[PDB]
Amino acid sequence: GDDRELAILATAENLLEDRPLADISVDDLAKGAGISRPTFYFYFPSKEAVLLTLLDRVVNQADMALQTLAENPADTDRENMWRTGINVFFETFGSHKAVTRAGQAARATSVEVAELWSTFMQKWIAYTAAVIDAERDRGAAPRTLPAHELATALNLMNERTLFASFAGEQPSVPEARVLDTLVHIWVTSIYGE
Amino acid sequence: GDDRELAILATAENLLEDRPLADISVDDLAKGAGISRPTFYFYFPSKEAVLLTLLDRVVNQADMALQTLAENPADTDRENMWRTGINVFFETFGSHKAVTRAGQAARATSVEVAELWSTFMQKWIAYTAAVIDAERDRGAAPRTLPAHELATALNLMNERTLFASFAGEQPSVPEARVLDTLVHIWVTSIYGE
Ligand SMILES: CCCS(=O)(=O)NCc1nc(-c2ccc(C(=O)NCCC(F)(F)F)cc2)cs1
Ligand SMILES: CCCS(=O)(=O)NCc1nc(-c2ccc(C(=O)NCCC(F)(F)F)cc2)cs1
Repeated sequence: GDDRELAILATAENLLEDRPLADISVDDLAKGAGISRPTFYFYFPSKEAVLLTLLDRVVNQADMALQTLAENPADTDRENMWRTGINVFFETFGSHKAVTRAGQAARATSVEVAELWSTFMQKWIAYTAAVIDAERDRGAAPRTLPAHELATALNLMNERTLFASFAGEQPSVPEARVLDTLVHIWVTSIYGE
Repeated sequence: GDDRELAILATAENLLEDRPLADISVDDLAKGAGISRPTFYFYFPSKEAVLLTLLDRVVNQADMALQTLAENPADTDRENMWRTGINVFFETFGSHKAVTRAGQAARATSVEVAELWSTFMQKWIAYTAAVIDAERDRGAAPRTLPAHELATALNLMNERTLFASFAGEQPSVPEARVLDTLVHIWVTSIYGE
């Protein structure tokens, strides 16, 4: 049953909204998805493998949504251009808060996680740099910092700032404030200087 | 022996440069500091308590160094003003890389850690805001974003960007590049828009 893989995926996501990975059992997910402990293993080698797939979909979904924006350029000013771009991440991981949070914590313990995050971060930082450059090229943005070291810092900022907000960490920018907050700093620092 | 408290502090710091907390034993630290396992407990309730004190000194040392800068205003332009300020953190946690790294990882598992970090972050974000405001007041910086939400994002950026660098995480800005990278984004985003 593929239908059964999905039910394990929905169950985990659900159970993570109320408790941490270390507090969810394989039995929880099985019972949850309506199958036995040993049938669970037919789909996944572990619970961590379940978190992994979940993060992968979310990440892949943000990525796929960013491609779409790239291919259909929104007809607007530069400020909004950037805002639409940041919003893929605000919306995408904002609708998957429990997965975001657990997926970030797993980086500390799990190599596939740390490496999945790390690949996409490289990928989105590389895309940020190309756009910054293409902007410097048309004479819209000045040549200040290395475009790649700039992309890097901006992406890491957003990582940490979006996620602290979703968690309501303290301190954090309020979730209703974060988007405008992040866009102001991208835009001033790219066109300024 | 206070001399013995110190030797436990130096030992832990040393052993963290080559391995993680989960790979250091109380015996390691005792033997290391030249005393028995049961004498160790006379100074600290655990190894985590040892990490805690270490982080506390480093954090307190960054804080104390930032006060000093505040009280003796450096006679320079605004760019350098900010650079000197960011550098307290670049220098301070840059000279204590093993403590930084372990201290950040402990946030996930330990409440006193998460709360120590959280207090100072509030404190330094509040100081960033006062200075931004005092600058908006003298007509040097325009009224754009809420000064506090700006400080917040900038501080979280630096957190994540300094620490990824010290770790040589990937991606990261090169340690020789991070300072200028962080100062450009603070300055453009404060005086810009
Ligand atoms: C065709 C023009 C529109 S466009 O291509 O979408 N231009 C705006 C762009 N925005 C980005 C962008 C925007 C935001 C982020 C971002 O928040 N990175 C952090 C990822 C995470 F927060 F950690 F998940 C990364 C890249 C790249 S290009
Ligand atoms: C008297 C004028 C000189 S001044 O007071 O030092 N002005 C410059 C300032 N710089 C700051 C400042 C600079 C940097 C940081 C910072 O990097 N925060 C992150 C802390 C950590 F990276 F996570 F550790 C926080 C605050 C506050 S005020």
